[PDB]
Amino acid sequence: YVEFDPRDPAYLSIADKRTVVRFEAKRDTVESAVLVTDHGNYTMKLQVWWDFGETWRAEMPVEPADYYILVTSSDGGKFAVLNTSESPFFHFDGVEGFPQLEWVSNGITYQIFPDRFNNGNKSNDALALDHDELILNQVNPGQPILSNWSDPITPLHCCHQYFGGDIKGITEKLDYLQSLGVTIIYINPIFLSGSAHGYDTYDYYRLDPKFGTEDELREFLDEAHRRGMRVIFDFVPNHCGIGNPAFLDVWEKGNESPYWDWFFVKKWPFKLGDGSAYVGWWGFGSLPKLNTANQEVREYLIGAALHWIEFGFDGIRVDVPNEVLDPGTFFPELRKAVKEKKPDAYLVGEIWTLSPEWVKGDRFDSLMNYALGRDILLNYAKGLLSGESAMKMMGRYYASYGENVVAMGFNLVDSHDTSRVLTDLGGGKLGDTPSNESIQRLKLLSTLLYALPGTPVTFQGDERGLLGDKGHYDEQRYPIQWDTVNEDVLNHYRALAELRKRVPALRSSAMRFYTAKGGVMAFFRGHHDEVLVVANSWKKPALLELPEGEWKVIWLRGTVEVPAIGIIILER
Ligand SMILES: [Ca+2]
Repeated sequence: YVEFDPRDPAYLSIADKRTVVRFEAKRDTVESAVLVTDHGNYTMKLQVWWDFGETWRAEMPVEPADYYILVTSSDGGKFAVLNTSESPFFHFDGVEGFPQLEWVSNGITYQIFPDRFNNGNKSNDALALDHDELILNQVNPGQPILSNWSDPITPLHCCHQYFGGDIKGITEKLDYLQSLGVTIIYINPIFLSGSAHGYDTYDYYRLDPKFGTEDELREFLDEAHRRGMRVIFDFVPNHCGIGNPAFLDVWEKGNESPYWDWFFVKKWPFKLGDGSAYVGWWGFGSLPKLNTANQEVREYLIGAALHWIEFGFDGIRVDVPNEVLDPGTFFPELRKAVKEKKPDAYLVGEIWTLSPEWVKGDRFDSLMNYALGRDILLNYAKGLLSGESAMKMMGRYYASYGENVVAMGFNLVDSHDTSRVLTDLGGGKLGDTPSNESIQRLKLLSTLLYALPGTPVTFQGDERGLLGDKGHYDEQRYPIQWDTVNEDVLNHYRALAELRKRVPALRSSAMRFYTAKGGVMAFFRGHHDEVLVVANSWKKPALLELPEGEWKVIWLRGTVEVPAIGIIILER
């Protein structure tokens, strides 16, 4: 049994100016393998493994080549991996189909929830209540809440309670972000919307006055650019809000409205907000579902994305892509339109699962990798998953995604829709004092992020040592208090950021597995196995034997004592 497919990025991909060839086998059934090519031969070694399977990799420069793999079995076997019979050798085109974005591999990412980050312009706080959803909603009407920066949390905290945060607030904090090394910024929705989060877009072409004018945003984009930063904006194509004029046209016109084809109206006439009268997102009358399968709707939304790419944004983030109708004709056209206007653009989709079909080269450049950071890395840092189970989950991740996809992965652990990682690690609830144990796990989880291929993503204020339970009215979205700091956690993230810049092996795409003893999780980093990352998730110090050679600690010989809830990075 051997699996191999050059058409799929998981087995053949171009990363770090090299051609990465990988095949799948059964666990503990291969002793050696050699990637034999046209005048050239390279040894293959296993890089990841899981429950029932392994993956061996080899690298070679980007060059047209014919090749086959010679696998030596465990029980003294010898097989040749060929295809067909009239053409046994494989053929690599040498061409680049799925390029790896270098500016995503080397950058640090910071996620900004604008209304809760920094209020740099108090004049626009009142501009939130006119078009707020609770005012327009004929069913379930309400009254939004305007409050100060340090006010207590209310049931409307997730949306319809506004604290002020605007675009001029992040502009004034660019000096703070590059102190953290931040090179990429992911901004939440900012278009005309009736919520605090902004996922009920009214006009995809107009900035919302809650966060600022177009000139304040132009000043934000330009000031971030000259500091060498890129900004990704949030795109919500699947559904809009009840204040969207195209939806209001359907509201009092019905079949008279030309925009009737854009929606799925069940009953007409209807009162705004009735989930039973039109299809919404999860049946919610607040978020009427857009007919993305319609050609008029598709080009309008693609036209809005190109407008804001043309405006200055360097990439797009797509809300709920798995709910967009006809994904085989929407995202291929979305990607084709955005890659023409800016071939250096970053396309990241919100898929919370390990799904390679979204990163095959025709839709997204990367997924919001919850399947890596939250799914398996957060659980490990909690002291609950062993090293064996953790690595076995990582083995599935890294064997299913092309190495070029992994090298530009949007590697986040929490966001605006989850509790803060310091709370997940047992640090407490908002208002409490974080236990020093949970900070030992927060440094462990952060160092795991900043050592893997891709870009590490940090939610706003996680570098400040904050708490927040999603179950208590979305405490993760409490505004940042800029007069309080956990200077230890702040300088911790600063030291990780420069470490990632000092050591080019952490930014590379090549990572190889070592072993895993109980709580110990060890893996190599770099193309020549220069760096070894050893971690320990349990409360007791473990004993580990090192790979061959002498190692320089950056974050020795023989066997070592990896500390409890500790993470060490070594080099040769
Ligand atoms: Ca404001």
